[PDB]
Amino acid sequence: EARRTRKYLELYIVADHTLFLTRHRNLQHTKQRLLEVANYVDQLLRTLDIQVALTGLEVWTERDRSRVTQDANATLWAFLQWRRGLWAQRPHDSAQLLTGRAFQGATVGLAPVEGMCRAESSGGVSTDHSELPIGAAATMAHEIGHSLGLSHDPDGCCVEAAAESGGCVMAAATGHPFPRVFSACSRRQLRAFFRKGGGACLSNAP
Ligand SMILES: *[C@@H]1O[C@H](CO)[C@@H](O[C@@H]2O[C@H](CO)[C@@H](O)[C@H](O)[C@H]2NC(C)=O)[C@H](O)[C@H]1NC(C)=O
Ligand SMILES: [Ca+2]
Ligand SMILES: [Cl-]
Ligand SMILES: [Cl-]
Ligand SMILES: [Zn+2]
Repeated sequence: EARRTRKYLELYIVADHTLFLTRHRNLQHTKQRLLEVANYVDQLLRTLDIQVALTGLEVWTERDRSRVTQDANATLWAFLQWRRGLWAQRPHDSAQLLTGRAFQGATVGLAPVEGMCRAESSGGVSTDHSELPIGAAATMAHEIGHSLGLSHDPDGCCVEAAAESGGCVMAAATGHPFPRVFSACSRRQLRAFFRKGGGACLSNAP
């Protein structure tokens, strides 16, 4: 056999003010939640041969630094414009906002398609919708997938996980049991993405 070259996603994760309020204004426990969610994101992405490197953690304890509203899309781009300033001081590949608020329209997470590594769109927003950390992580990993140009899984894609096991990450539907692996279809799409020049910033080992 042969060894595949690993990829690394330098991740910066942010907890908005509402999530902080939800965690009873406990800074330590809010940070712990972000770390646990990142941990599950790492587990999921590893099935794509991508390892997570947590660049930074940030909790908006007194005020949101970017406007977070019921509008997932508005919230996303407001966060992405804020991410630019942050990137200059603390470089990272992708910034992810975890919010305690719910979005209008049944939306649970959102990110720009194929924006991985781009200064203007390499990030995403996810709601911490489940008591379980893996819930938000699955949502965040799904959006990172979209960021990497991955589409939702077609008809018979995802054989490496059944219903009770949570299925695959790029499934069109979300809910418990949550997914822990990306389908083979997703893995092929990712290798094509890299080969074609996408996600150039995931090459350096932190
Ligand atoms: C999500 O929100 C952004 C920002 O409001 C939308 O982007 C704007 O799109 C319009 C029309 O395409 C342009 O005139 C603006 O210049 C864009 N603003 C930018 C680039 O920041 C985007 O279309 C929205 N996505 C939706 C609702 O699907
Ligand atoms: Ca990098
Ligand atoms: Cl290839
Ligand atoms: Cl080629
Ligand atoms: Zn999707």
